This record gives sequence, C-alpha cells and structure tokens, in this order.
Amino acid sequence: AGTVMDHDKIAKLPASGSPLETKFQPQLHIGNGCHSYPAVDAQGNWSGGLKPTGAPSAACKDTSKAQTYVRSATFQGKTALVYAWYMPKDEISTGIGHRHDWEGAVVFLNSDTQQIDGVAASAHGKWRKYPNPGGANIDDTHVKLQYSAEPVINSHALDLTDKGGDLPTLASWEGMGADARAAINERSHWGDANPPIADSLIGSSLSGAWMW
Ligand code: NA
Ligand SMILES: [Zn+2]
Repeated sequence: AGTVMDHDKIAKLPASGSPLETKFQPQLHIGNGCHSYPAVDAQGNWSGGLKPTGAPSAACKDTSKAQTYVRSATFQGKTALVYAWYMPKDEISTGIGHRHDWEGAVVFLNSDTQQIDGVAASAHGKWRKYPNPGGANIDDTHVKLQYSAEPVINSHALDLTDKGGDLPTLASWEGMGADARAAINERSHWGDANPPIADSLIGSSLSGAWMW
C-alpha cells in the first residue's frame, strides 16, 4: 500500500496531460520559495513535505523534481482546466509557515473557440481572477504565473506575471491512476495545505474561480 516517503525520494508521475491540457498549462515562474515537487507517485505514496525551518527554498530547489497536475471539468458552459502545483513547504521565514503547499490555477476556455475566457490563480484560500488575459501575460497559449511569498497573507501565492516560467511534467487526474488520485484526495496527508483538484475541493475551486 502507499506510505509517506521523503519529499526528495518520491518518484514523479509521467506526463499524461491531454493535448488540450498540455496546450493551456500555465507557465510557472518561481519568484522565491520552493520549486514544484511530486506530491504523490503512481503507487499512491505521498510526500512527507518539509518542516518550514531553514531557508525558504532549502532542500526544495531541485528542478528535476518539477511536476504540474491538471483536472478537467465542464462547468457552466466552459471547459475548466484546473491545474495544481505542490511545494514541499510554504515558509515565510524560518519557523513561520507550513509543511506542504498546494497552489492552483483555473484556465477557462470558450466551449466553441477553445479561446481563454479567463484564468484564476490561488492566493491562499481566495482566487485572483483574470478575465481575458493577454499581452505580456501570455505566451502563445500559456498564461504566465509567478509563485512568491506574500507575507501579508501569511503564505505563498500565485499572481499573473510577465516573466517566463516553467512547464513541468503534466500529470492529469484521469491519467495518473487510481492510487495517485486516492493519495492526493486524502486531505490529512497535507496538513494546512489543500489540493484544489481533490474530490473534496474541485467543486469549490470551480465556483471560486468563476468570474462571469
Ligand atoms: Na514564448
Ligand atoms: Zn500549518
């Protein structure tokens, strides 16, 4: 059965995003803190995360571990692509912060044109809403997001950016398999972090990210 595993030993999920999910994956620029890590493996092991002491990016800056998740939904007339990233800790300063970090972004597409009608990005419990993003905030089909510490909200958060970002290996909800979905769905694996694609949170990510 799946067990906890060291954050730097858990194997990533292979790429399983659909062509549409891959097309619209936001770029993610790490302004500060951790790079993204695998929260789970194909066998349903889950990351033990990191204690939020030491430097905010210590032990979580290995780019070979990068992962993104996506769960698709069709929602009130739009295709909604709910992306998520896991960082092993969410630390503002040594001892201030949390083990685990789950971030999310919802890309809403027009039913017909598959044009981006809007993107929303997680800001610890709230969704920032970007109707009709463009210009310096999009590169072709990839909206550009920055991850950074936001001490006023006691957490890291996502915002739209003009800086180029990474596109880590993209595992879809549907492609990752049952054991990995179970391991993300188990909310008690994640302390104070909340995976916005888990079964218990997908509905509120959708209604929360809605901007029409
Ligand atoms: Na580009
Ligand atoms: Zn905490």
